[PDB]
Amino acid sequence: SSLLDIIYQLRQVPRWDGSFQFEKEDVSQHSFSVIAISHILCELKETLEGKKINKEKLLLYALYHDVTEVVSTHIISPVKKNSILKDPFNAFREQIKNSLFDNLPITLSDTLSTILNNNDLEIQEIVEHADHVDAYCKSCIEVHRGNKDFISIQRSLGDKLDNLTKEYPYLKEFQNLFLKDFPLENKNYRY
Amino acid sequence: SSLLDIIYQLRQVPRWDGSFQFEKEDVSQHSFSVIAISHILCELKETLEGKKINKEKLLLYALYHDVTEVVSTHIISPVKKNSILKDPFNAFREQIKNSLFDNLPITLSDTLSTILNNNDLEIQEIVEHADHVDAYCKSCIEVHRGNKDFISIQRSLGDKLDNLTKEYPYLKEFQNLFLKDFPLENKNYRY
Ligand SMILES: Nc1ncnc2c1ncn2[C@@H]1O[C@H](COP(=O)(O)OP(=O)(O)OP(=O)(O)O)[C@H]1CO
Ligand SMILES: Nc1ncnc2c1ncn2[C@@H]1O[C@H](COP(=O)(O)OP(=O)(O)OP(=O)(O)O)[C@H]1CO
Ligand SMILES: [Mg+2]
Ligand SMILES: [Mg+2]
Ligand SMILES: [Mg+2]
Ligand SMILES: [Mg+2]
Repeated sequence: SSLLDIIYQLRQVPRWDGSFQFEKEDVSQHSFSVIAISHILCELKETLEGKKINKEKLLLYALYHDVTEVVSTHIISPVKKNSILKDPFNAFREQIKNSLFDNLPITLSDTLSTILNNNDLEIQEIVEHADHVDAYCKSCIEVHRGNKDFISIQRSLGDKLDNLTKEYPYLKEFQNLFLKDFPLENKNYRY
Repeated sequence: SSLLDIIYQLRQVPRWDGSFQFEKEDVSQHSFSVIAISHILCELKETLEGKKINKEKLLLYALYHDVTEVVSTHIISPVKKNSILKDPFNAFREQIKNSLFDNLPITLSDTLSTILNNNDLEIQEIVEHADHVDAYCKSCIEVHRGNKDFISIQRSLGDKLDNLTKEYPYLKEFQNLFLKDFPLENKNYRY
């Protein structure tokens, strides 16, 4: 199986092509953050909307949500969501899923097929939101480092996030708990 | 809460201090790999030992398993496991857990307390094994890059892993599926 190789190969997939970064980010760092944010959003959504989400399925979907970028590389959103490339890329992404599981055990084959051909719409929603939050957090850190080139990126991501908070209350709560003072200038927890 | 800041601050905690690396590794990259390896080991253990593990608790424990290193930094194993520092570091690690959850919601407070003061011995075993596997994988990649300084590291980690495979059959199966050809020189899955 290529599965373990792929997990480490995600470190070789850079994000934010075409933008200057004080700290270069790869897909593995991004996916770690998306898993943790997905967990936090899920806890808030459960308490606010009176439900229980299957956290196993959620975390595993977050874990592998960008795994197809080992083949496609990471295409930034202004290119991926262009009306010319929008549907073609989604078709490309779908061909990648149908080609990765090889020489695996059946429980591994099935679990990975379940994850990669997921049809749980709410888990897909939570991870999509966690993905936007993480992008916003990255832009916050770069601006904090002094990167003027991310100011406009922070503004459009922030504008989109503000719109989402009006329609998804668990996102507004996340914003209130974490995103109004981020990153922390004084990391008092170290001492 | 410092929780979201801490998740991104783990990128500033380097591993393998005192060894030359062709690719510098941080705790967030390492934890992403440990989560995925924990999942794979858990699937194999379930099939081989006839059980079902709580994957929510497992994945969340893997996710935060080194979170206290935002305070302690990453102390390499030959120093941490020295008979002088062994018990003191464990006591230090325990003081760190009792100081991190602040201004959180109760469901977040409790979930994080559950995770950080875990007493599920088998989940702790799986993640400890995934942690050794990941260290072995890193040494394999460095040696593959041509790093002669990791040859001796690869050998002691490999020797320890071989011993573990004699006592934990799910580890031997993982070794047979993934660790006998790692990393892949020819990444055919990209094409
Ligand atoms: N303003 C921007 N300028 C340049 N690149 C951007 C910008 N915003 C995002 N990116 C890059 O695209 C990556 C992901 O961003 P995001 O998640 O917000 O966009 P999508 O959800 O539409 O794309 P996705 O489905 O692939 O996640 C991000 C870093 O490379
Ligand atoms: N031979 C080595 N030489 C130098 N550093 C090493 C070596 N082996 C491991 N390290 C570094 O220690 C980190 C973790 O290694 P490992 O997980 O195998 O050791 P422990 O399980 O005993 O330590 P832990 O409880 O903190 O995980 C690793 C990279 O920094
Ligand atoms: Mg996105
Ligand atoms: Mg993503
Ligand atoms: Mg270890
Ligand atoms: Mg670890």
